[PDB]
Amino acid sequence: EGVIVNGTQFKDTSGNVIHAHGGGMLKHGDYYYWYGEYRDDSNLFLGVSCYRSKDLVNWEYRGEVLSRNSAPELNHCNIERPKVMYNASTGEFVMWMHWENGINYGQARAAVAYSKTPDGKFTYIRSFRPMQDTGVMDHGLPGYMSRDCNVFVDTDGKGYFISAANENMDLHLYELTPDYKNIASLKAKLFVGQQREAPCLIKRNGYYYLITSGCTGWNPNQAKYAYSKDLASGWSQLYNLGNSTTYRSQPTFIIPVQGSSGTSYLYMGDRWAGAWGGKVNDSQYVWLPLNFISDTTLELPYYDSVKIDASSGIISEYIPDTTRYKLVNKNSGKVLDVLDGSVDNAAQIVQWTDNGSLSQQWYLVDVGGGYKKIVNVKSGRALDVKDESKEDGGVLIQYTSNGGYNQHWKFTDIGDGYYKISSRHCGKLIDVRKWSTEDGGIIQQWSDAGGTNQHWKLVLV
Ligand SMILES: OC[C@H]1O[C@@H](O[C@H]2[C@H](O)[C@@H](O)[C@H](O)O[C@@H]2CO)[C@H](O)[C@@H](O)[C@H]1O
Repeated sequence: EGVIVNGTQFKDTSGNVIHAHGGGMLKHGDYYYWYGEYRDDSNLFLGVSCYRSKDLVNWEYRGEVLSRNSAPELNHCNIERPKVMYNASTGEFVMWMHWENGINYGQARAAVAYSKTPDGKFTYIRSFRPMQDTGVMDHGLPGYMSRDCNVFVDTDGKGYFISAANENMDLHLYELTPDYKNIASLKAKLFVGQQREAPCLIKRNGYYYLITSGCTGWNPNQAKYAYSKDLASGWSQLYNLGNSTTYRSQPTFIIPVQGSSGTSYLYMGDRWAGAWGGKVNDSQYVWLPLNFISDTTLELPYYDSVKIDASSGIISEYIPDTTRYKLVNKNSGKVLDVLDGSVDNAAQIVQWTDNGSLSQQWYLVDVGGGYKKIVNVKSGRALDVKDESKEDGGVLIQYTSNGGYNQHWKFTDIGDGYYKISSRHCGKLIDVRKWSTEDGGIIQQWSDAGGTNQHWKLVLV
C-alpha cells in the first residue's frame, strides 16, 4: 500500500508527524534521504530534520543533521529551504540553505554545511552573501542577496547553487567549486525582473528545466517552468505549470525516481499553514508526478492520492475503485471513446463502436458532493470540458487532472440504467454532436434538451 495522501502531514514509522518543510531529497546508495527545516515556539530555526526510506512512503526518523546548537549564529536565526547534494570526488555530503537574522530579512545570505555521512551530524561552516569579496553591492550590503535557494548536480560532476537575488527580482545561478562548499563563479542571471521564487533545477535529456513559483508570501500562486540546452544561455520563456495555485502548494524540490521500469520525476511542495493563519510547523505536504509530454512540454497533474513504487520507478494516480466502465449512448448505441485511441493530452473525445478496447474503459473517482472524475484507462487523463467552456457545442477532451470543475461530473438517474451526466462548471450534459450515430461522433457539451443523444448507460466490464 505505497499510497500517499496529499494535503496532509505525512507520518513517520514512529507514528509522528514529519517536519521537513521547504526541504529536499537525495538518492544515495539504497536509500532516499528527505531533509527539511522546522521552527519552534518563537518561530525560529530549531533544527534540520532528516528522514530515510527505500519505498518513498514509509519514512524513518534519523534526527537533526543540523541544529540551532551546531553553531553560534544558528542559535537565533531563520533557516529555510535546506538542500543536500553529494560529491563523488570528496565523498562528503554538502548542504546549502537560506539564512536570516530572526529579527528581519536584511541579511539575505546563504549558509553551508557538510558531513561524511548522509544522516550524520553535519558541521556548520559559514553564512555569506555570494561574491562578497568582489566588492559588488546589492541593496545596501556587500554581496548578492540570497533568499529562496536550491542545489543541482550536473552530469559532468559540476555543482550548482541557485537563489533569488536583487530583492528576489532576479535569479542567480552560481557554479560551485569542485568541493561544492564554495562558489566558483556566477554562471548566469535567469529571468531578470520577473521575480521568480522557490526555484527547482533539474535535468532530463540534455535539457535543463527550471520550475519556479511566484512571490506572494504564504499565498499559493501560479507555478511556471522553462527549459534550455545550456545553463549559461538558451533559456526559454515561462510556461504555466499546474493550476492558478499550484494545487494549493509551493514547489520545493524535484528528484528523478529511477527504477526497473524507467524514471519518474517526483514533485515536492509545501502547503504552508500561513495561508490560513497557522504556524509553520502545521504545514502540510503535496507530492505529485512530473510528467514529460515532450522535451519542451511538461505536465503537473493533481491526484488527491498518489501511488508510488520506487523499485519499478513508477509514480501514478491511486484509484480507490478500480471498477472499469463503458458509457453507452442511448441513441447511437456507441460508447464513449478517445479519438484514434490516443493517449496524447487534450485528445478529442468521440463515440465509437463497442470493441472492448482500453480507450473505451473509464474509472470513476469520487471527488466530494455528488460529482465524480471520469478517468480513461489507457491514459490516466480525465474527461474534461475544453477551456472550461460554458457554451453549447463545447468540445469534450481528455486532459491532465487539475482539480478543475470542468472535470467533475454528476450522474443523474433517469431510469432503466441510463443517466444524465452534467458538468459541475455550468451543468450542461455530455452530448453526442448532431445526434450522430456513426463512428467518430464528436462528444461535446450541451444543455439538457431531453434528447436520447444525451442519455448514457453505465456498464461494468
Ligand atoms: O486546454 C485544455 C485545458 O484548458 C483549461 O482552461 C484554460 C484554457 O486552456 C486556456 O486557453 C485559457 O486561457 O484559460 C483556461 C482556464 O483558466 C482547463 O482548465 C483545463 O481543464 C483544460 O480543459
